[PDB]
Amino acid sequence: PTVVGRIPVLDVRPVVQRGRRPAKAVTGESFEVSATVFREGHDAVGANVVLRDPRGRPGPWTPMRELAPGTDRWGATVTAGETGTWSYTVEAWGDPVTTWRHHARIKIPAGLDTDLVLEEGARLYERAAADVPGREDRRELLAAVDALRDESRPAASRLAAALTPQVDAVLARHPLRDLVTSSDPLPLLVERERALYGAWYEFFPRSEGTPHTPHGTFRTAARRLPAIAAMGFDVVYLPPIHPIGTTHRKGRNNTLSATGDDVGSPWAIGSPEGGHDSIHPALGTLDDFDHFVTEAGKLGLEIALDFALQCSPDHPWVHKHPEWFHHRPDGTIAHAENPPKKYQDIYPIAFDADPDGLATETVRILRHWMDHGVRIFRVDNPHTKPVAFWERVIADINGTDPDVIFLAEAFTRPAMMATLAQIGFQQSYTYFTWRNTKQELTEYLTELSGEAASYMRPNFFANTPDILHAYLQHGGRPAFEVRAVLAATLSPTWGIYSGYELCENTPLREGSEEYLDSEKYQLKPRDWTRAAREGTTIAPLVTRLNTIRRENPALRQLRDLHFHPTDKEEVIAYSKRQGSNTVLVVVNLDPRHTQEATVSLDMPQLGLDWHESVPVRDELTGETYHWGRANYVRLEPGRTPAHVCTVLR
Amino acid sequence: PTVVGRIPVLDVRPVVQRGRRPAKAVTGESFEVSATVFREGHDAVGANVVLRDPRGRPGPWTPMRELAPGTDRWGATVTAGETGTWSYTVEAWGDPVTTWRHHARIKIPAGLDTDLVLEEGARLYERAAADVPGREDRRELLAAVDALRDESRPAASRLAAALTPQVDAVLARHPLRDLVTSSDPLPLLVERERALYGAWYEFFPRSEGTPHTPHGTFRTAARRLPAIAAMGFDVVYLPPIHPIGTTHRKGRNNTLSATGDDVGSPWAIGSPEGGHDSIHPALGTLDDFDHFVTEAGKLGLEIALDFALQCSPDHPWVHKHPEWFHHRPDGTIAHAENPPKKYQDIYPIAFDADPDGLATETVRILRHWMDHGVRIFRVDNPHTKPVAFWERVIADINGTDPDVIFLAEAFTRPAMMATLAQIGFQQSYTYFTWRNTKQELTEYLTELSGEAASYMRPNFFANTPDILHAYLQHGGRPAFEVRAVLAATLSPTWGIYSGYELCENTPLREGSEEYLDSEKYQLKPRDWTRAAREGTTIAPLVTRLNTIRRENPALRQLRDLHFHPTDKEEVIAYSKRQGSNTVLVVVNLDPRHTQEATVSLDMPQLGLDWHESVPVRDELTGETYHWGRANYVRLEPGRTPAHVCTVLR
Ligand SMILES: OCC1=C[C@H](NC2CCCCC2)[C@H](O)[C@@H](O)[C@@H]1O[C@H]1O[C@H](CO)[C@@H](O)[C@H](O)[C@H]1O
Ligand SMILES: OCC1=C[C@H](NC2CCCCC2)[C@H](O)[C@@H](O)[C@@H]1O[C@H]1O[C@H](CO)[C@@H](O)[C@H](O)[C@H]1O
Repeated sequence: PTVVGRIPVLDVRPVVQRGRRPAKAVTGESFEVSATVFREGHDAVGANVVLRDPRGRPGPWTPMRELAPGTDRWGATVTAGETGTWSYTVEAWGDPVTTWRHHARIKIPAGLDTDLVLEEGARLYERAAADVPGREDRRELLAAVDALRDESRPAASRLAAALTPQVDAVLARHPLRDLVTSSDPLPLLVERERALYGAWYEFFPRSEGTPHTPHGTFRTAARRLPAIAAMGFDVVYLPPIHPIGTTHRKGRNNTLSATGDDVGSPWAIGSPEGGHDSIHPALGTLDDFDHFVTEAGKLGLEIALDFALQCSPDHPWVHKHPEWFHHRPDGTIAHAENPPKKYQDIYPIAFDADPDGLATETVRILRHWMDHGVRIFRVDNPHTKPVAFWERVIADINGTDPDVIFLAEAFTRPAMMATLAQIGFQQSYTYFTWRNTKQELTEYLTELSGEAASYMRPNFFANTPDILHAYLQHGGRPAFEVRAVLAATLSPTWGIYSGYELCENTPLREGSEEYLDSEKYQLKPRDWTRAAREGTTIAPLVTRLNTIRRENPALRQLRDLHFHPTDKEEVIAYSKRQGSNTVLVVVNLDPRHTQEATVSLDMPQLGLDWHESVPVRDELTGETYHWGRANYVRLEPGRTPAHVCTVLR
Repeated sequence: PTVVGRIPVLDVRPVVQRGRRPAKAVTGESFEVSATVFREGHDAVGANVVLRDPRGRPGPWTPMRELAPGTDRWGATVTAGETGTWSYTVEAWGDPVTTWRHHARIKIPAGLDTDLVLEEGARLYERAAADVPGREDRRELLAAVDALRDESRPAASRLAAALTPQVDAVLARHPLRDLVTSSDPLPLLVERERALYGAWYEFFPRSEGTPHTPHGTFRTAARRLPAIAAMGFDVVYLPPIHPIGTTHRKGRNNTLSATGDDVGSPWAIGSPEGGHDSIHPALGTLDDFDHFVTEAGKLGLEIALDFALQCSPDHPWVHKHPEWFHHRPDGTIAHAENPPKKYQDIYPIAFDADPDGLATETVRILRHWMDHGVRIFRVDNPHTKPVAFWERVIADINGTDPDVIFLAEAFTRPAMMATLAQIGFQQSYTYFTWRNTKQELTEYLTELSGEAASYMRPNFFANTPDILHAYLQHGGRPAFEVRAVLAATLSPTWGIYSGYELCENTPLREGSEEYLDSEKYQLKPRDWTRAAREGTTIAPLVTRLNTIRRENPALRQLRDLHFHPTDKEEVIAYSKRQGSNTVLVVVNLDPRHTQEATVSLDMPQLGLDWHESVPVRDELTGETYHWGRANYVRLEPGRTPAHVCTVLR
């Protein structure tokens, strides 16, 4: 009972944890299944991929190719349909027609065994014909058999008849496969399209108030949705919406002690008004939330709620479930840290005393918001909770509600970010904000779209309430334009935190990535109407970007991405492809200086011969350009951060 | 039911084919088990490796360490004992005592929480004490517990009582390990030391004959073993010893037609005189072979036989089992090709008609030679036979006879060479002869001793009857010296084909790696006594080298090897280590010109601080040197090919 089969087929990829977790995909996504495939001896091998939908039904005949000469690594692109748990195997086989055609091309002109090789071809094409099921397809192959056997023509002319394209036609359709060896099935989990594709917008409802009631409510915040929908966003992510604690409530600018009307951080969940299942009374009631969810739905927006498995000291849990916390010998509970950060206003959950209780409550809490229309959750700081916990929770929820998307806010070491993705988290935050040079971007994106894409889906938020990167601080408005072009086109999921559009870039101090007067500790009213009137918002750019994404399926996927070399360190270029769609992007990473460069396009990667012209259209400007293997660009920051181009038919 | 445990343990290496084949080791070999290990939060993890012998008995406590900061990858070295099938797991755990000690060294001198931090520690040393089952070991920790709680003692003095190395002992002896998580078991296959370590010598018995009987016999050939054993070799590899066919026998110098007395290629196995189970009658009988095998053993030599699963057209199988061959439509059998080489004198075995019959006969044949003292098989050209065939045959033979070593002569693409190693082959031939620059050699060895060492064991033959590399052709005798030093110290198994020591370097043509007047097609008599008197043999160095290998256990293992930088491209340097033994080698790869260089030793890789003296002894010359972080060397070809140095304490 051997491990290797008749024709070796080994290390079928994508693979997640040696096959005990599923590789990931979404409806309509293309990705490449691969395998090492070879045989003993010198004869030709073939391989093909077999996708099985959740019912056992196999997909189209999908043959593979050697991906680089002499490597014995084979690949083919396959595509997922209906959501569910799929499986895939690679089949390898002896390819006798390629083997024979290769030998007949040398032996027949050399006059070697011409009578034997031609009868070899007759007998074999007859065998190829026994499985071809069309009357015409059969009779075509069987005529070549007779032409191979016709002794009254020269051998060179008898062989020629087995290589006409009409024979390759019937043979590409129904190949003759010897010694068919299968790999063991590997699991694939296909999820709804939002799991991979979508633009996210984060805002605080409480900041969208009125002059006479400055603390916003769901009813006042619902009026902010049309602006957000108009920018072309699909998901609206809310910070925690529940009662905020008062004990150790932080004041403005992350000061330890609040004052009389300081609002405190929404992540300080819990007070005697309720916990994670309740609405913060200054926002309104549970019906105000439904109104919000409904108004959001009407505009085409999906609500994502923040799940922060933590408490403020006034959460009812603190006394209702003391065992969900770790108490020091004097009974105090150390405030949470994500060092060097200090979170004095909140308690971390301890998990080893009553793990069943936390699991049951977490899914109850989540099923509560699920009942009110929340189908997406931004999971706050998951890496400070056990990995097997999220694995169990995501399984429970998805077993009944497979459409529920979880997003992991895990800024941490590479191991944990990877593991959290592989145990269930549909999407992941990334290092995107700390990748700002051409080389950082190229490296990270080469990895995220490389092997990582079989378990991670990246969500490129260009800012968060916790991350005002120095690139944006020092670059001003042209910085905000470049990072949006970058995020919206390098990832099929990107996002911004409200105020990005207004280029809010004042840090708490220098060397800090915190916002001065951070929205986390204060209402942050914003004059959206003034900013729009005065053109001091890049909301026009954000909108056209999400428009380009919605008209171009190359931008709705992640794995098909290639960087093109340019002769300036500040100018990056790359293209993505989906079928006939080819988007091509050139960004100037200099926020401060005009750059000109030669972008030397890797023409075959766009599907073109080395010398062809390319009709492209700069979808930001609408202008059309004719490009070739080398193209002169000039990008003036402020005027034009980048060309975002589709190729034209 | 989750995939990930409480404290994650992930991607445990070494692994072969996702765990479906065993990792390899030999009795007494050391190698590193590694794992990705981490936890949620900021407290410390510990991990240890649990190796199990074939009765299940667990090995010593083997704790692991993070291999680089922030990588969450941990490792520990394990050592194999008795032959058999072992297994190994990694356990990870919360390390609460390490976390507390960290907090206690910071908080206690600052005077922060001293009474709480000291009580946290007492309660926890109390917990380590519930697991120590000895009244004294308990009271040891409990005295630290009582001193940690002694409020009549200075805080710095209570803390000291929990950090005495007298307490560090009883804790490294009985660690407090929380939430212990295990990986699933991985299999380890431990083989006798000769599978990894040993020197091979290949020669043709028929070449060692009398002037009246030029075709040698086992009885005359047995007389050549004293020279071989005295040269320090362990294994004697004989080409096929069976009847040679006459149909299409090749003549001298690989000519297609023989003459009246041309001896033919020994690989043309088979005639009505017998096949693979019979002895070529010009060699003597099966009793002469017994005499030869017995006489070889008395000298400390093991016999390795060539197994070539193929036939001359006169083999009895050609008519007894036509189904073991591939027939053209007229019933003839195409002669074997390994293009562009043509082997007109032999037919390849075909495997798809009677695979059980071929298997049964193959293990029948091998058990015959096993019965006559042959416990090693050099499998000729295995990559022209199905991979699963070798898997099932090697499993079968080793199932009854686990000591039988198979060596695979597969010069081919890396996929096949890897798989044959992973399916059973104890040793592999390598690319060694085609790696002659400093960069080629370093790249190859970094690969062979890196991850490849978990499944392949290299046999560094510096020449074969089929490979006289141009390096040896053009370099002459100093080239032959360099490659022997290189082979004998880079791999724990190396070998030479007889005539190497006489520096036979005359090729078939320019551009060939074939031997002129190949022993494969003609008796090749050699005046061994004359060559030694005339000093035209490098047998002294071969003998010196094999002695150095036998006194220096660093040269009897593969995985611990480190390259040291030198400022001349032609001078390579490296060291290997096994326990206290450190061998350090500096070779001049220039065969024609004296090279001088500064060898800049990577002192930590030798186990020294950058300022230490290193007393070495050049095992080739007996000279003694005092070396340091940087060393000037001068190597003259002919006089000194290399320093091979042992360190002195
Ligand atoms: O939930 C805790 C936390 C961390 C998350 N992720 C960070 C961590 C590391 C890298 C940057 C992102 C969340 O997104 C972030 O909103 C949150 O912090 C905010 O809420 C806390 C509770 O009231 C305050 O104590 C704190 O001062 C304030 O900043
Ligand atoms: O057995 C097959 C073969 C090849 C092996 N592998 C080579 C391949 C090329 C690269 C270097 C190694 C082995 O060395 C070698 O035992 C063998 O050759 C010999 O066997 C044939 C049968 O009699 C003769 O026709 C031929 O003339 C003679 O030379």
